[PDB]
Amino acid sequence: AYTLPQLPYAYDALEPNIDAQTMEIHHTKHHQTYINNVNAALEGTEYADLPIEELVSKLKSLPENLQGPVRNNGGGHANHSLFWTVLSPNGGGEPKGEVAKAIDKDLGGFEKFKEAFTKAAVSRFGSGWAWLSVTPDKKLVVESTANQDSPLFEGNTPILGLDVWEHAYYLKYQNRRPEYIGAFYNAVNWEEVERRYHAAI
Amino acid sequence: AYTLPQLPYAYDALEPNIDAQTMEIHHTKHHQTYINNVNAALEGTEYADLPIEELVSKLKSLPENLQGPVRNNGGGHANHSLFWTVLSPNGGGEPKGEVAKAIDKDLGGFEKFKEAFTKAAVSRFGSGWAWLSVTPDKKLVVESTANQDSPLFEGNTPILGLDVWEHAYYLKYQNRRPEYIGAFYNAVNWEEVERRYHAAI
Ligand SMILES: [Mn+2]
Ligand SMILES: [Mn+2]
Repeated sequence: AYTLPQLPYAYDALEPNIDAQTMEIHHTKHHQTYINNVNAALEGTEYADLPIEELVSKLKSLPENLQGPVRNNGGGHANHSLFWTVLSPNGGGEPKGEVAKAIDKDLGGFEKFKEAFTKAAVSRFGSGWAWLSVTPDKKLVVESTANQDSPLFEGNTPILGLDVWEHAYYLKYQNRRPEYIGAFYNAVNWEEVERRYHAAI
Repeated sequence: AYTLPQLPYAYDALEPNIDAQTMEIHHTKHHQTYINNVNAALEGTEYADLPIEELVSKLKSLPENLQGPVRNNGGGHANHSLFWTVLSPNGGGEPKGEVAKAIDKDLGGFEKFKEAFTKAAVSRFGSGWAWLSVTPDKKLVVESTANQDSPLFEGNTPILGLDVWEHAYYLKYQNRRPEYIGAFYNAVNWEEVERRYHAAI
């Protein structure tokens, strides 16, 4: 019974970092499709009324005939829902508050985090995501996942994510993913990232 | 070392099925990069003077440090080299010769083959390829692979392939991968596919 969340901003609010056409297609076409696909698979089951984050966390405990649809399409839903919120037309800059202090203590500083985040995003071959996550031991880790796999079913709570599927950047950047990653930094909503960190802890 | 093969046709020869801009970017940027990367990984090794298909076939026997680069970038080189040859500005229609008879005997007919090929191409979640391949027992199979994985290192010989990485279709088709798959049928060079079948025997 999931529905498409409204973006916190207009489709063209992230220019010149992300083009308006991509934001609209990514939202109304790609994200909608994940939501429709997981809704059809969950219909008539006892798992149809769970929050998306809880469902994806319990992936391995689901029946065999549901794991495929939930991993890919439920994964797509949770990941893109998070993605839209950690971007902002007034984003960029450096983190502050406790996420800054956690980045300093856990990852060795903002400059080291970006080095690791960029490497993870560049090194993901094929479709996937780069993540900053909170572990069960309440520490930050940088990681990447394939396709729509989410750190949620690995026990981690992602607080920042970058979509590196080619549909997220090909219209404006074509093959130049490093350039796209550089633009992502200019749009990161660190106030939202701080919010998610407080909740994960 | 490997070098970028010239296309058998102009960059706009496949219109209206594949756009000229994509053909140029796909060839001169994406394929070139695979070639550059696998050449760098092979430099100074005992594998630097092998045909790419032989190299990719022997993937599982390569040293650990070479398996990643050859799988992804050598796979990328082999897959795209095949791809360019099985497209044609005068393609489409139905297969003929020995591959046609094999499609009837092994796959149940051209209509059944397209049904299976389309399903494999549509259902490949993330980046990948849809394939018509010849098995070690010399029969036809429809299959799909992830990223640049090639049926070659699983013992199969691909004779026809469709790239369903989003970079292969997003500029013209955006999210409409089914539309792209339908157009691909119009551009297939079945004369080349027959040659590849005969060579696989
Ligand atoms: Mn996406
Ligand atoms: Mn390609």
